[PDB]
Amino acid sequence: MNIPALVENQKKYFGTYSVMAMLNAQTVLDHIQKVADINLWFHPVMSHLYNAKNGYDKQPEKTMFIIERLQSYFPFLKIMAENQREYSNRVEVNSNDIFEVLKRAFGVLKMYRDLTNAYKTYEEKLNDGCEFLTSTEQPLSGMINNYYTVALRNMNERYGYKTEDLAFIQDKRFKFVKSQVNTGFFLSLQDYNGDTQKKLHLSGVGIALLICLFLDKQYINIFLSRLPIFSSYNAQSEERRIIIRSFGINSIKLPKDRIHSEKSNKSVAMDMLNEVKRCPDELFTTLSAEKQSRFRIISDDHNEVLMKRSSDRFVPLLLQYIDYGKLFDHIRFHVNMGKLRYLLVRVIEQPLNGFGRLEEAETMRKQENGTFGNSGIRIRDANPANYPYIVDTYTHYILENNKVEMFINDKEDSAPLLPVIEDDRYVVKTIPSCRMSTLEIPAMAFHMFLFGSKKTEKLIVDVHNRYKRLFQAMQKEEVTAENIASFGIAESDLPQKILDLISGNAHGKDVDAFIRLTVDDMLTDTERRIKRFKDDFLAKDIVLFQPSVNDGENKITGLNYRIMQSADYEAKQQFKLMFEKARLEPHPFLYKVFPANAVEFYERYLIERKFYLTGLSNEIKKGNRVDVPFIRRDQNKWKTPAMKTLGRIYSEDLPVELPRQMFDNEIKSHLKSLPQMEGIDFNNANVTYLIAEYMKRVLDDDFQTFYQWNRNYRYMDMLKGEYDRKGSLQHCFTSVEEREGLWKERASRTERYRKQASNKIRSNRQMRSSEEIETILDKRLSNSRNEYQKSEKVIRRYRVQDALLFLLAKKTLTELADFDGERFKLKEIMPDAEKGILSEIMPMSFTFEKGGKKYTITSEGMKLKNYGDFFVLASDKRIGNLLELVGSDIVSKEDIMEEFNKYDQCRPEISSIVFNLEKWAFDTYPELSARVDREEKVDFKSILKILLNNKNINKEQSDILRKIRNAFDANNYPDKGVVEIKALPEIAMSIKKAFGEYAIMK
RNA sequence: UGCGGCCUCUACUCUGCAGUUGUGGAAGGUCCAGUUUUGAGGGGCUAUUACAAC
RNA sequence: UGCAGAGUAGAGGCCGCA
Ligand SMILES: [Mg+2]
Repeated sequence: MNIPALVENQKKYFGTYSVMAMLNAQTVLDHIQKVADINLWFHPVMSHLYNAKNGYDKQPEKTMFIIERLQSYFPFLKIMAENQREYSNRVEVNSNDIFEVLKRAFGVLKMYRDLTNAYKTYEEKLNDGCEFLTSTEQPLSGMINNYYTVALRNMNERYGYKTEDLAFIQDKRFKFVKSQVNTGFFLSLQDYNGDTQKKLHLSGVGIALLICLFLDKQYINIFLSRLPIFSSYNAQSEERRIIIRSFGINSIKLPKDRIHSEKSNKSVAMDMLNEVKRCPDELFTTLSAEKQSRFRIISDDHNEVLMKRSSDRFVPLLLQYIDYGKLFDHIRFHVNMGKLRYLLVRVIEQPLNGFGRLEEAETMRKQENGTFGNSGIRIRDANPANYPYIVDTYTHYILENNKVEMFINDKEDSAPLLPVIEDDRYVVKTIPSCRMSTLEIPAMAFHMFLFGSKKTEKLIVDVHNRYKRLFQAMQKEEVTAENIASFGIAESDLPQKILDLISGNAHGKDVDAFIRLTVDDMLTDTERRIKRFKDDFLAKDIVLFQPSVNDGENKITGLNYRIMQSADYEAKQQFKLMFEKARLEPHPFLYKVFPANAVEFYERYLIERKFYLTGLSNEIKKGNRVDVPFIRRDQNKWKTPAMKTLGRIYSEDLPVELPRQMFDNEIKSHLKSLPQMEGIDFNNANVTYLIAEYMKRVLDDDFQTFYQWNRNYRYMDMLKGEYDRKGSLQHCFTSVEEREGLWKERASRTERYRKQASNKIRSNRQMRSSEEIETILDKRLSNSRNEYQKSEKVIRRYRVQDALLFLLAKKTLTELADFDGERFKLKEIMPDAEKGILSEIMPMSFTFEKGGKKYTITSEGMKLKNYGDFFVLASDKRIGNLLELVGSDIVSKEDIMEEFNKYDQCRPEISSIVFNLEKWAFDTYPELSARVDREEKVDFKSILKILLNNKNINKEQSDILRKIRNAFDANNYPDKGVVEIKALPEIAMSIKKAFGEYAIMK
């Protein structure tokens, strides 16, 4: 078999990127080894899989972890492993599949790495009909070809390509006989490669595709651009972009190294502006492919970026804005600062929660001595000596369940509140002063913008102090219908139990009703499950029915729960014994069950459950009170609330739940005073409405234009009632005005929809009752309607959130850079903005910490839209070693980007210099030709040795050549002192020049 | 070779759920509707945030 | 990470028709 001509003609590029490919693979395998505490197919992680399929599994938990992460870091492995299963019958992918795919991929990658990085070696593996070809290479070519079929299908989903745009590939890959691979196709992944046996091998394009599975997207683009693989399509063609996208769609995801940026007022401003240019995710799903495409932008460094919001970062951004701005004197937000682990066999975790400004808390979290706060306990990064320790995590705000928790300090400039640790075991936390809904944060921001943060803060603190005064009075039993108004809290902001208590209507929930209802519901479900079966459930239910004693200390604990859920005469005994050991105050029915298999056990469990619940129902029907179940009459839920007891729980035990519409009255009073707001009826004006009116009437602004684009919703499809030829519902894209009108007419339109839809269901014989169909449609319309309504409500919220970020960011930058804003407007903001604030040029400075060092990257002038460049540079593996060479931790952004592009151009030229050196050595010394012919491994290292001994090179020169060559293979810079260098951006160029000169002979 | 129906398998996207006990439904989630394109309001349901103890 | 539903795309088997 001959090496493909593409490979032979582009050897320097295949050489470079094959090396990069194999290093990237090792990196992933190494990472998995570390995290899971245990010739790349002999790697510990790969050995594990090899043995996992064959022998009895000693840790299935580890096997399954390895298989899950391998598929995370190598996304193509999902497709190839699924094809390997089918190839082989079991339903699911097994360690053998994963092992076989990767053994072959690695084997062929290694082969081509060796051929392309060596002037001459005699490769036995290329001999026609050999073991390597028959067992590894030829199977892989077929696998790769089948992989690509699916990759092209994924292109439709990922980038919204249509059949017409992919047909230039999809229609021409295979040729029909009676089916066959069209080896004449320009992008054919298989060829005969002059094999006399006439078996399909990987083609050159095939080898390029294999390599690109193991590259980053940036390097896929650099690599493929140097190959003539695009027939006649030109640099700017859509076809070229399709080809390149197809070669990256499922490529390696590398584990990313830790970065910690220093934040500032300016940085937070810029984080907010770069957030508002992105599409909200709830909006993006509703948009046509055309308009979704408008968020796919090309960066400065010619990289495609999807400008879409991962998540709603409005609230954290606002908290950073307040902290770094030092805008609240007394309020501090709830931060987590890691976890305490102690050994006490299980390990127990406790979160290290506290309150302070994110910066100040972070300064306290990690001492110079590497201990936490004032604790003494080591921050790490079955041995009792290793415990206790604290998991290393950067201070972040706690934001769960749509809440923001706070602590109110009496005095200004208070220190961070970190938890005390006791007995190296207990983390003594603080109940937050109060808790606010994340939905309240827009109005707070608006209040802050209109009045100032200090006035905003005074209002939060005053509201908090009113609730406290109320709860104190409850504890003295001094709250009446007569005096409730004096506490200054509106009825709609008081708990219902207080309102019940003052009205003389205090009651618990009715236990008897609840038990009667629960028993009936559960009996019905039991029969549903019995029927479904004849036609973690069990672990949850077994514990549900386990009686509690001694504050619940008797019930099944975490580890034993996991074992129970996961869990021949002896085998039967063993299974029964488990429930004896778990002491199942007994489970009410389980003992009746006691068999041969899980399936028998589930059936018997359900029958016995049915008999138990029937008994209970029958006793309820006799009017009897029963008590056996998991409902517990002594819980306060079921008792009447008392003023004094509830007063104490509200004051001492819980945070104050702050009300919604805290800031409304003050916002409205302000706006009423402005003459621009003269028209507005403030009796029908919510804060979402008023934000929009403010920016249109006071600021001559409007929301981003992408909130006006047409949107798709299934429910609106159903209401529009338009069908294709075959009779499927059409996907409409409506305007808001259209949907307003459909919604008004939803009753009529739903009637029509159901009539037609029912008729279409009846066509199928499998489904044949009438009421069966009515239920199917009921659920169809409810679910769809609910999805639509929620989506539209949330998008409206994103609009005003963006208004607020824009306003705050603009305020920061106006005062800071001394730039000329005032003219800038949210309506101008767009993902690729060519005008307005995002296009303004400003000096910038980005400071970050990586691998225990602290660096700064500057710009004397930079468009605000490009602020994301800094993270791309900081993330780069080379940044560390490069700045070691520069001899400064402070550097220009432009210089580093130029350096990195020049490095990228030098790397293949290094490969070429090596090649020509090896060639010289082979031409001079004929001993090596013999060593090749008798199949002996010659390396660069070997050639250097011959050059050294026969006095062509000296040790110094040998060491330099070796070290530079190694640095480039690593995709990194060499250590300081190896070679004399120039300044940025010519460091890589100067290293290349040295290598070139040290590779000339004596 | 084209078209229609039925069955099986695979992929992608979107929505819902996950130690024990206690406390808490002014908040959050969800459901209903002659409600909202103004996270506003009404009615039902529900321990989700947190903290203590194991 | 395990489980359920809906929409979309693709492949295989069977039948009828041109
Ligand atoms: Mg309200």
